[PDB]
Amino acid sequence: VSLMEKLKWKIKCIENKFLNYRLTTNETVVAETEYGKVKGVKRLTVYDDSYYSFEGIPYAQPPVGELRFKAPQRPTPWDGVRDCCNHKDKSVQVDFITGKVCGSEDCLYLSVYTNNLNPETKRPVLVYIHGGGFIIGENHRDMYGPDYFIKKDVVLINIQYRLGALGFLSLNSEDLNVPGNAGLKDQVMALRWIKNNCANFGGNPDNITVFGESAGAASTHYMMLTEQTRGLFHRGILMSGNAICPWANTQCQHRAFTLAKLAGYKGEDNDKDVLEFLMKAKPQDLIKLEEKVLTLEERTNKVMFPFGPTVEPYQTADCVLPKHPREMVKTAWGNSIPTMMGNTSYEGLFFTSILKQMPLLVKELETCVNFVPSELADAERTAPETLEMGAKIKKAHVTGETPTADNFMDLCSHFYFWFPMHRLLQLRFNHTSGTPVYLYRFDFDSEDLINPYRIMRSGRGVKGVSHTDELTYFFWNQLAKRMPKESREYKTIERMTGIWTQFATTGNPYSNEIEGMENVSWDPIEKSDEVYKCLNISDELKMIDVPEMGKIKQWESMFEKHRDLF
Repeated sequence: VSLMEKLKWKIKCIENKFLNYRLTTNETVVAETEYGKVKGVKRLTVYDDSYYSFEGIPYAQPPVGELRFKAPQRPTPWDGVRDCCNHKDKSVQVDFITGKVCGSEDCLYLSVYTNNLNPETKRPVLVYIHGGGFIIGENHRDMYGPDYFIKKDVVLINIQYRLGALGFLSLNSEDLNVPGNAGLKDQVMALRWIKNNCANFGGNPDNITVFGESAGAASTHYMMLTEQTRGLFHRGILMSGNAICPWANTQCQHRAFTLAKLAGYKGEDNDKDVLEFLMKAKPQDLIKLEEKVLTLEERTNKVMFPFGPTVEPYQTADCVLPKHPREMVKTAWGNSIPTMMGNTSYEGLFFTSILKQMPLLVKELETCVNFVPSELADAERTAPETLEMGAKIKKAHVTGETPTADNFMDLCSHFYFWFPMHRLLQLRFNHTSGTPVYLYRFDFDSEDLINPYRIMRSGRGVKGVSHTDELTYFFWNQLAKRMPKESREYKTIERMTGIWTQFATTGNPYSNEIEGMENVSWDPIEKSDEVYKCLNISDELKMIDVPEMGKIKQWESMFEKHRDLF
């Protein structure tokens, strides 16, 4: 990221600090938790509303020293008042602006926001799981401010969980008790805390909605798949992701050795000696070196991250992914709660930045074999069958004689998001009570109000609605400003926070108390449906046929001779 964006961010960070000081009040409040009393503070928003804020509530033991890479443990209870008037640090990670490592191994906290501590009826509990490809992210308010949501009568919670190798290292040796998915196991324990404590903040433990975007979406879906959380929450929203996206799991049992080797390990490839080295290494060194772990082979086959969710090699007490996610959908308790899923109108437009450093990537569309789903493609990607599936992909996205950048980002929309959504829906239908699932397509484009990911994807002065563009209309961030109440931006904030809160309350996303939903008839998808219907959210809210359907079906034809792999 450029020096000018660096300094610009530095100045906004300085601005956000003083703003946060100003928007703070002296009104402190004490709530009960099952671990002891916590002191929160009331704060202001730029829209002249206020809210109670409890930050840095621990839901797990600090996972340092001998607990590193291990499943989380329940925290130690205290008797007195824990000061929750300040945020704790983020999980250790590389800063996407600066390039330097930040955060701390002590990161397992959550935040609890609400406009009213003593509501007359118990309220909807909304739980946000942040994305960041399982390697970056945080529940800090400079990135995920509750300011828009607190206008509604909800309780909003933002959790943290261990990222990267600290979050997702995996070892085969059953004696070492590092099966993997520690970061997901962090998510489970936070949920059990939210289950048993949200009533103290006026939340209804019998009406909890979990939702997330990107890796946050795959996390939400994983939380709906595992037995570990059965009956813990009642609604799910999957925003641009799910657990069968190609980036959302990986078999990383061999990659620990690679990481130890990068970090100074001298010796052989056996799991014990590797683990001991990794247990003593500096967290910043491990995190800094994750970038270099993936081979060229793996990047070529679109492996995006070294460490992430995985099928655990042996079953433990806290086990979360005991089989491949596609197998877990067939037995998921989550299949039987109300669900909302959706994508933006130009997801892949995110990858513009990556394309600029790697022009050659566009020539991949010449045969498209590198985008054939891994389970169908052969090793070298050279088998005649593979070139044939590749061709079905190329016919779907390449518009002219020669491939363009827009063909490429268009392909990515489908490779990383639409096609996996298609596969989940169909697979889910075969194994479900028949609870509704509702689709949205977020199609609203504005540059007047942005979020930090625009800095990352180099999204300055770029039209179209990229992945993460919708976060701007759900949370406050330190790049935001107050918008006039008549602006298209402000109205979309109202609509978005409105629908989500409507869905969270009733398990049904429609309300005629939302401006623009007058002629809207939003039906759930039926297995009988050849074509998916979705609410398209632009300046106007309109039900349409999913425009990506024709391409979606083309991808499906790759499985013609392999329908059991679908």
